[PDB]
Order: sequence, then C-alpha cells, then structure tokens
Amino acid sequence: CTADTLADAVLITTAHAWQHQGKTLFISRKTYRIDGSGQMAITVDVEVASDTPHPARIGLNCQLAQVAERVNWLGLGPQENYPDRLTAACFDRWDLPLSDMYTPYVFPSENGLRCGTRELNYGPHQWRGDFQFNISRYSQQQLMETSHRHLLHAEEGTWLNIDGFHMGIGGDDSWSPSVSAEFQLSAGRYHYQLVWCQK
Amino acid sequence: RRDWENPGVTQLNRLAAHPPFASWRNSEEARTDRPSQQLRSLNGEWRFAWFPAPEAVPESWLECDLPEADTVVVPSNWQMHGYDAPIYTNVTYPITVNPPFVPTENPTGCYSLTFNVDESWLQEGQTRIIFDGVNSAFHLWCNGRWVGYGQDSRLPSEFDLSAFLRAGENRLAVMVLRWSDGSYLEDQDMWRMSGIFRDVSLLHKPTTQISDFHVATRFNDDFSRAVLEAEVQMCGELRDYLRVTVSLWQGETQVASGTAPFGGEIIDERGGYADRVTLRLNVENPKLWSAEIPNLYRAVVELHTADGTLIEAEACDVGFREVRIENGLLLLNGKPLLIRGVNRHEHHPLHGQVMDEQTMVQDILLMKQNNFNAVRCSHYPNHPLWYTLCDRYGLYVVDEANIETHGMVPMNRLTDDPRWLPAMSERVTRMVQRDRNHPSVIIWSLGNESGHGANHDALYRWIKSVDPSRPVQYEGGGADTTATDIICPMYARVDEDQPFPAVPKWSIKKWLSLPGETRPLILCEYAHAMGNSLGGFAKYWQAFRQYPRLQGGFVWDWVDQSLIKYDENGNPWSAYGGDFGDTPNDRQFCMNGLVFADRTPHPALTEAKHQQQFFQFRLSGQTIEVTSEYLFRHSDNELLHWMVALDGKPLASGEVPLDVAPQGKQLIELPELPQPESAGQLWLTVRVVQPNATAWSEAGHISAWQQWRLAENLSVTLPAASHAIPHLTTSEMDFCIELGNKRWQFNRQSGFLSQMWIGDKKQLLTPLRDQFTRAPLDNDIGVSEATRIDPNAWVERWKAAGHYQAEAALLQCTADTLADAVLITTAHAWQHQGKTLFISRKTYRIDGSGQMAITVDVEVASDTPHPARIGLNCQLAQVAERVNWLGLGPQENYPDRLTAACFDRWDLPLSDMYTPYVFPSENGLRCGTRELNYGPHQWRGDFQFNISRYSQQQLMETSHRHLLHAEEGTWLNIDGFHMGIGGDDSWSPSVSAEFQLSAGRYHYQLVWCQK
Repeated sequence: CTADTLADAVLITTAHAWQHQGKTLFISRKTYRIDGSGQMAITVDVEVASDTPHPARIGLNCQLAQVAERVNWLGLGPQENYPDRLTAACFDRWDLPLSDMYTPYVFPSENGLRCGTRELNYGPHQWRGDFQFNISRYSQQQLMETSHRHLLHAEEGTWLNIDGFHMGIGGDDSWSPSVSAEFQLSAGRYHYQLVWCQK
Repeated sequence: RRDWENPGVTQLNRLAAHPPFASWRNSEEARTDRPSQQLRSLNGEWRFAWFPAPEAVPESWLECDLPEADTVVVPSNWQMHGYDAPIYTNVTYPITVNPPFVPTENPTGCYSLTFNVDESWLQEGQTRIIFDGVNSAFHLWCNGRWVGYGQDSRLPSEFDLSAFLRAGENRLAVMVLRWSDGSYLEDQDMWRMSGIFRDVSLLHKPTTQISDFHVATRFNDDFSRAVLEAEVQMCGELRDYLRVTVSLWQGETQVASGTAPFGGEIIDERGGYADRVTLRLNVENPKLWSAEIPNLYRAVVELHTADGTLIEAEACDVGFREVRIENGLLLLNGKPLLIRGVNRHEHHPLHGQVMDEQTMVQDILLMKQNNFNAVRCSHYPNHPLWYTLCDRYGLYVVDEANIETHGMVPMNRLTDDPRWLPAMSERVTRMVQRDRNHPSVIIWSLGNESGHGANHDALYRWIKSVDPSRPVQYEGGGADTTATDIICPMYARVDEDQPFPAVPKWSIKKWLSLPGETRPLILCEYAHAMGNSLGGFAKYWQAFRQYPRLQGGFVWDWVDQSLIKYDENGNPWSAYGGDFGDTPNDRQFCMNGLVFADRTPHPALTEAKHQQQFFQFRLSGQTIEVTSEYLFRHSDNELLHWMVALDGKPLASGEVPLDVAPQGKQLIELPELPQPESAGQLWLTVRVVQPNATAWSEAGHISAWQQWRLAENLSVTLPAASHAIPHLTTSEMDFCIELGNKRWQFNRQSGFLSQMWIGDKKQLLTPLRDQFTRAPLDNDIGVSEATRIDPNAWVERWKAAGHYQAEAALLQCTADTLADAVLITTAHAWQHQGKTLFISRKTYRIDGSGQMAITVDVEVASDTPHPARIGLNCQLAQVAERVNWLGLGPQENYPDRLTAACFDRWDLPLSDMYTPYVFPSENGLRCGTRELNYGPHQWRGDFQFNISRYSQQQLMETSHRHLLHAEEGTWLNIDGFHMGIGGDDSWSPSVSAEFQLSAGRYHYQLVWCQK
C-alpha cells in the first residue's frame, strides 16, 4: 500500500490477496488515480487460481450512506439481465425508482444486476466505465442468511456492487451445474477500469 | 478421322480391363510374388520429339526416328524437360470451352523405342503391351503399322502385338496428344502435365489364358467362418482337361484349396458360362483385415491340366473384411469406422506426377505416424502398386474415377448428356474391373465435383450391381442425391450454415437431422490446410467423436503441388501457378497440403496428429481414464509415460504399461504427486510411447499425448527495495531514464520508446510501437486478386478500412518520477481519413530493480473490421543463435490451433522459429507464452509472440519464400491478443466468432528486464 503525489494527480497503489487455510485464491492489484478535475480512477487487475472453483463475481463492494429515490444508468435494461440472459435488455438511458431495482424473489439471492452499463448515476455520485452493477437496500450477506423475502429488512444507507466481470446463472436444470463454460469466470487474469466523480 | 475430338470413340483395338497380371509359369513363384520373366519392363531410355501440332509430324517418323529427336527417360512428363510450360488451373479450363473440340495448336509428343523380342514369345501364345498411364490420348504404331488408340489417362491401356511383333529389332512409335475430348473430363485440381507418366511393360500369355479373376468374401455374424468365392474366366479354346486350383496361403502354410473343372451354374434359361468356373473355399477362424492389423492371405489361381501340368498361375493378395452400411452406420467387420483420412495427389517432389515406390512408402509411413488410417485416391485411379502397399501397411482406400467437369456451365452440362455416357462408362467400369480385388479399397467413388446427372447415378448403381461388397459415394449435386450411400460434402462447417442456391452446404450436425435423411456422413473434403491454416480442427473432431453418424472425413490434402524452378545461379526454389508463363492460373492454390513438396511436415501436421489419436484421456482427481479408439486390436505395444512439471522444471515421472481392450476403458492410479510451496503452475503431461518398432514406426514412437493443469501456487512475495532509484532527465524533445549501466530513451514527438542502451550497445533499430496488422494469410486473402477484389475477404476489409495505412497520432505523453520508479504515460490514436480506428494508452513503469513494466489498454472500434492483432512491434539490434521461451510449443500454434502444443520450457534455434511457407505470411506465432528469453533480453507476462529475421512488411510484399532476405537485427512481435486463422475453406471467411478480436477494450501487461 503505497502513495505518491504526481504532477496533476495523487496516485494510490494497493495489492491484496485472499487466503483460505494457507491457499491463496485471489490476488488483486488496484491503482487509484486522484485527478485534479475531481474524477478518481480505479484500475483493477485480478489474478484468480483455477484449481479453486471459478468465482461467481469479480468486482467491487461498498455501502453508500445516502438513500436516493431515483437511480439513473445508461446501458442494457430496464429489466434485470445477466451475462447468459441479456438478449432482451435494450441499451438506452433508463430512469427507475430504487424500489424497482430490487426484484422480490421469494427466496432471496443475487438479483437486480444490469449488464453492459457505461454510466451509472446515484444521488451525487457518478460511475463510468464498463461494468455490471446491482443496487439495493439489502446486503449480500443478508440475502444469503435470510430465507424469506418478508423477513428481509432494509439496511442503513444503500448497498452497491459494481462488477467488472460476472458469471452466468444457467437455467437448463436446477439440480445440476447448468452454467456453460463460455459464461464461467475461468480466464485467470481479469482487468477493468472505473471512473468515480461527482456530477 | 480426328479421334481426339470425338466422345463416341474412346478406344480402338484395346483389350478389356482386368486385375493386375504377371503370367507366372510356376505356382511357387506366384505365391511369394517373385518377379516373372514373362513380364518385361519397357521403362528406360526412349527417343522423344516435340511438335506444336499432330499435323506437323512428318510421316518419316513412322519408319525411323528423326536425327533431331532427343533422348528422355520413361516414365516422364515432357513439360519438366522444357518442351512446354505446365499449366495449373483450379476451375477454368486451360483450353477454350467448346466440347468436344480441342484447339488446333495441340502439343504433341512423339515417343520412339527400339528393342529386342525373344523368339520363344513369337512361336506360341499372345504378347500384349500395357500402358499404365498416358496423358492424355495417344496413337500406337508397331513396326510402322497402326495398332490402336487410347484416350484414358489414369487407367492402363492394353493392346495386342501378336500379329505385329517380329523377330529381331522392333520399333514402337507412340504419338501422345496433350488435349483430347477426354480432357473435358479431366478438370481436376492439379498441374496440367502431359506425357507417358506411368510404366510401360510387355506381357506374354499362353494360347489358353486366364482372362479375369474375381475374389469375394462372405462371413457370418461372429466372423469365425468365412467363405471364399472365386470367379475365374478364360480366353482361348475350350477343352475338357483344363482344371483350376484356387489355393489360399498364410505365410508358407496352406489354409484351403479347391479344384473344379470348367463350367458354371445355370444362370438363365438355356445354360450358363462354359468358360467360367466357381470355387468356394472354406476358412475356419480367418484373420480379419483392417487398418490396425493388416492381416493378408495369398490366393494363387492356377490353370492346369488334369494330369497336373501347369499352364499359367496368377496370384493376388486377399484380405478378409466386409464393408457394409446398416442403420445409417458404415460398419467394417461389425464395428463403426471413424475415418481419419486425407486427400492425396500423385505429386513427385522432382518428377511431377511420375510416382515411384520409395516416395509411396515414405508417404505411407508419414501418414501412419501421424494417425491417418485412410486415403482418398483423388481425383483419379492410382498406380496399382499404391493399392498393394495399402494392403501391406493397412490404409483404407477410397477409389475414385477420373471424372471432373468443373469448367462447364452449368456443372451437369456433360454428365446429364447421354452422348458422353460411353466415355464415363469406360472410365468407371474399367477402374472397377481393375481394383475390385484390393481389400484396401473399401469405398468406390464416381469422381469429384461434376454436378448431378443421370449418367453419374447410373454408374453409381452399376457399381452397386456389379460390386455389392463395397459402398459407393458421390459428391456432385449437393451431396444428398440418389448417387451416394454416404453423405460427403466439401468443407461443410460444424455449426454455421451456408445456404447456397440449389446446392446448400448445411452444417453437418444439422445435415444429419434433416427430414428423411438416414445415410452416414463422411466428409470427402474438409479443413483446407492451405499454408498457415487448419484452424478449428478440434471442433471438427469433437463433432466426429460426439456424434455416432459423423464418421470422420478426409483432409484436403496431403502434399503441396509445387514445382522446382532454378534462379540465375542454379539454386532450386519451389514455384507455384503463373511462374512458368501459363495464363490463366490460380496463383498459389496448389499448396494445400500438410507436408511440403520434399515431404517436410508443416506445423499443421502436428495438430492433425493430435486430433486423430486412438487414445483419449480424462483426468479426474488423481486418476487418469484411458479410452482406446482402436476397433480390432488390443493395446500390446504401448505404455503410458507421465511427468509432472512446475514451470518447465520436472519433479516426478514414470512409465506405466497400457492394457486397454479395443474401445475399452482403463484406470491409471498415479502415485502421490509432489506438493511444492514455490510459486508456479503444475502441469501433468502424459504420452503413449511404443517400445517396439512396427512396420511403419520406429522404437520409441509417440502416438498420443494430453496435458492438464494441476494445483497452482500464486505468487504473494514482494520484490526487495532497490537501493538505486532511476534518474529522470527532461529534454526539449526527449525523455531519458538512467539506472547506471541501463538507459532508456523515449521520443516525445512520436510518443514511443525510442532506444535502449546496455553499456554503449544500442538494442533497437526501430522504436517500440503498436501493431494491429499482420501479414495476410492464404485463408485471409481468399480468392481476391489485384484485378478482381473480393469485399468479403479479411485483407480487403482491412485495407478498405485503412488498417494497413493508419498513422499513429500522439495525444498525450507525460513523464514523472516516483519514489522508487519513473513513470511514463503515453496515449495514441490511429486515424484513417478522419476516422479513429484504434486508441491505445500505455503506462511505462521503470523500476529501480531494472525491470520495466508495460501496461497496454486498447480501445477498438467495431464498425471497422476486427483487427487481426493487438500487440507490440519492435526490431532488436542483436541476432542471437538460441531463443528460449516457456509456454506452448515447440511447434507453431495459433488461438484456434493450439491443442497440440505443449506447455513446457523449449529451446530452439532462431532458424526453426520461422517456418518456410512458400507464400510468405504470418508465421511462427507461439501462444500461451509466460516467459520469453532472447539474448540479453527477457519478457514476462501473458502474450503471443513470433520472432524472425524478416519484417511483417517484407512478408506482405514478397510473394516467394526464396526472394525473402534477412534484415539487419531481429524482428519481434509480441501480441497480447491474436485473431484466429480459420481453415474451413480458403475462399470464404472461416474464422469463428469466438476467435475474432471483437471485445472492443483489451488489456495486457508486459515486464521487460535483462537477465
């Protein structure tokens, strides 16, 4: 974790590793560039082991402290789509309320993802690049533990998961692994860039 | 009478076709195939003269040879001796399209030969001459007297000289014509040569002869009891005391025998053939013939008297096998075949289409060592020794009649005309009569690419009527007509549909599921291996192995058809179409083979070998599942050799013997694999090694290999803090970074890495820039010329979009020194006519340890055609003898063709890095490279690299490999992403959408350091 100030920027370098029982699964090396114009740039480079099962997601996780009524995003939509199910979504400028961002599946799971997003606006924040995002009031952890949609409770602030790469969901059957090999995150090295600015 | 301009006459005084004859006078000589003194070879020194027209030949040549005539060898083609220029053409005819008339200016070759005949040959019996092949039509004279006329070029022509030969000196005069009416059925894809290109021989028979002999085999469901039916024919007088013995021998041991006096069963209302006899021989537990175990029997037929005096004995090689189709599956000995065939053309490296035994055996050895079990005699009947060697070595043979009418409009202009039915009838039935006794011949064929006419299907089921023991296939008409039992399309893709009008080439998986379709599918021509080609072979063979009714195919083709020319200093060099003054010509379309003209293997042959293995491997946990694809043999000459490597460094290895039943399954349990704590990747490589030397392989031959990816140790260590920090100096036009001995230089005007200094030695001759364009491949060009442009070709799309003409524009170039680094940022854009095609933003990080890091991020427009390459281009100033790289290899591989390459540490000379394609193009690429070492330089990361002495630009401009000149220094192209090469065909875009660079945003990282 090193920091250095540039001529018209401040450059932040970090590098992490996820280890389980002495085995390193993921290694990510980020480069935060803080420009003088106000935009801050995130470049993520992730090394993934293949002996471990392929990850369902390579992206970022954060919880905003502001709850906004409207969410603007320019990309595929306006309905929920995924890497294996996106032929119906249309690339346009979509404006939706935050409640419509979370689809109410009776069994809580990963939901609300929008693929092919080039620009995302939420409150005073703006994200640009090429990413897959979902936004809700409920954390991923709560979606794992809670088994009924009526037992879910809205958490403080707003949870946001921006994903550079996402794994397909399958659907040929519900008792065998149905995800095709072309939708599995199995390349090994992944890279995506983010631009964070206030509009 | 101009007999060469008339389809109604194809022969005059020509004897009937038959299986091949030696006329032995001893059964023991026939049994072991010793040479017979009754069969004389007339090959040798002949007198040759050339004339521009048959009418220009003086009639004094009929009496004695001309003093101006030269002496050539026979068999040979006079085109290779300078008398004419050989013409090659793929589709368009070399003459005007006006059948059945040929042009008046007809090249004519007059062959003369003087020799002696023993007086014992003239006193009794019949003496006949055999012309194994004459291209195209010829008139024959004996002692100044006209004998006969021949038209066919790939089948033997036999004439009688018993009333023509005289005691003492005899002269034979042969007038060969280049073009004839039969040449309209000879539009096959080869160098159109001419001459007596096959053997000429004299054969002597008694008065009462053995006319023809048919051999057929019949089995039961368990193949334990076989019936050998021998049909025997005679020419000559009918006497009561003539008897026939058909004897079957295995080695020196007699298996079965039978003697019957002449006279057949009653067939029709008033009797049967009195000159035909039938022998049924019973064999108990026969050894079945196959491509794996070529078990052969020697059947010796003899014509003798009731007292036992032998008149004549004839012998042939008999293989006990059956080929039949039920339930839409081609079955050989009850098992479904998986054809691993390859198209083969008779092309000698030095003598054109003059074929000898040495190159035949070399071809069979190279084919069998590369996991090919079949051959397609394309597109003509072959030299009869080829079939004998296919029996001896065990290759399936698809015999094809020499018929092709690719130059008419439409395709079925001649083949639907009943006037041309006699010609193709004598061109099919004679080949059927000749090669029906060869067990290697398993599938008959009518010809290639002549449309669908009534005459075609008529001949097809004529072969069904005469020879029901073999299936017979035909292409023309869309490969779905009634003229075929096997669906055989040309170059049909695995998945993508190409619906041409009225002849649609559906994908094979969709083709087999068509309504009302039941026949099996074997591709007669697929996977065009034209130069840098053969991509997607893995998809083809996965489709073949997954589907039961997909029974393989034939790769087009085996050998390049390139002729040897000489420069001003006499150095030989291979030449293609148009290099001999011939017009028109399809420019290099004669090099489509998996080997060179001198039988040097291409890098595609390794992929063809790997995709055709008879052993399949599956790794589950620590166990290896070995699956055999052999249909009749047990694994008795194979052992499994595994090895575990950590980044090219061997850790554990061993040998396990293989015991797998035919189409069986065996479990191999590997010992405890080592578990290292050091960073790297564990790769498990297994090889099947043959310990003993077979008749086609040497001791230690590798037949199959497969390599997986085991548990990985990701690197989490940190580099040590360098005590020295790089010094950054800013100039008015230049950025220079010093580390002491190491110095880098960046040009601010061009925005690229200008130079690098080790001590006082410069390292680059040209600055490190981008490269989004490669030298166009043969599949990439297609059928586009400079005169005629094909807009669907990849190269024409690129040059229309200005990929080869875009100029780099500098957008930003900033420098700043960090705490333990010097950081360089650049950003460029390629623009053509005001349209920005590519935008690349690099970040050069110069560390204090000496390693310099390159991070490339490229934005690519998609409205422009997808680039063939996203990578870096530079020319090193040092030429090194050895190049070290750790990755897939050691042969050339590509994104669509890399299943055969193995991930290991490879050391090769620099000359082996450049494969010598006759037409220069992109070559030498190695995929999956993790580390590359060249001289004092080391590159690390994930990239595809090729290294040579020749620039990409020189490969584009230069059209002959002998005109290429080594440039100063060493050219290197490191590519983060490369586009696949295709290979389904060479006239349409064959690159699959999964191998096209169409993502839009690409990123790759490089590490440059000095070792």
